[PDB]
Amino acid sequence: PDIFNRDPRDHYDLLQRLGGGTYGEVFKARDKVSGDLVALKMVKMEPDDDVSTLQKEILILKTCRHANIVAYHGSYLWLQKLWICMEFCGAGSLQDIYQVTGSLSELQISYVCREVLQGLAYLHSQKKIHRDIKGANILINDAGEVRLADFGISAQIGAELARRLEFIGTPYWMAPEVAAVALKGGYNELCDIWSLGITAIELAELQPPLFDVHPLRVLFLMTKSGYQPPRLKEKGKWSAAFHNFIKVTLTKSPKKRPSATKMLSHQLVSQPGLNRGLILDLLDKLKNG
Ligand SMILES: Cc1c(-c2cc3cc(NC(=O)O[C@@H]4CCC[C@H]4C#N)ncc3c(N)c2F)cnc2c1NCCO2
Ligand code: NA
Repeated sequence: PDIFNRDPRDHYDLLQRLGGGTYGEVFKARDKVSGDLVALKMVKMEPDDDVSTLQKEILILKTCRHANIVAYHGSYLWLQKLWICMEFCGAGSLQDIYQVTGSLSELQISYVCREVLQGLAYLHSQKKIHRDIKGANILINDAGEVRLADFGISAQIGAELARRLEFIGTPYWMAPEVAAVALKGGYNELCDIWSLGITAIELAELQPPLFDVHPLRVLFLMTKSGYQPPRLKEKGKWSAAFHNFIKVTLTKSPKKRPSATKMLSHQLVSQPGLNRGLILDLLDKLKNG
């Protein structure tokens, strides 16, 4: 798949770090030959990370023509550092957007949900889990397209697991079911459907439920037996279809939670008037008011 064995600095000038750490090491960069902007994500590579495995995963990323996946433009591999070259989004994430525009309309939220569900459907059909659906991780490109980033690669998933090791502590005395559970980390493909439901509330209310309470307390609230799925705050403002989308996306039991494909036949994401003009409107509002 032609992973270049060259310093990406050869071809690109780094301009600005993106995300303030939440995106790891991602940069807005300018191609030197053309004038074009890109996103360069830098995944640190361990010696253990096999370069052939990588090549398998990258080819998948390269051949993707899905409309709801951030586009792959290439990748470099220089001095134990992999770089992924993607499209750059002036408008950034839906979080960057609503922090200027304010809450999205129901129709805007409905569109974002349809497009993400399409992205999720694609990921899940490749036995991939996003694991981090949220406003911050949904990019709106210059054409008003809604896209998820696909980082289904071993070295990336590897770095997340490095964090989780510091979390779960030393493993040598751990039982195999404790090791298995800790690796998985409870993440299953339907976790993305729950995360989208929270996202829709985030898009509607400018923050996820319980965001005014400390993470530690919330972790305890969440894992109480009686914990209830959150709902939208202001009843009057939203249609029954939105409330329902939320009800069904935010099902507690994963055995009873609907998949991306089933959710694409929900009232909310099937309704007329869902077009990218909704997003273009949002973009004009961001950049003007
Ligand atoms: C979303 C993400 C990205 C990621 C972020 C991107 C951001 C932008 N654009 C951007 O941030 O724009 C500024 C924000 C507003 C002002 C703008 C100025 N300068 N454009 C393209 C991006 C892109 N292709 C990506 F893959 C990289 N790694 C990640 C995650 N999620 C979590 C896991 O790791
Ligand atoms: Na673009």
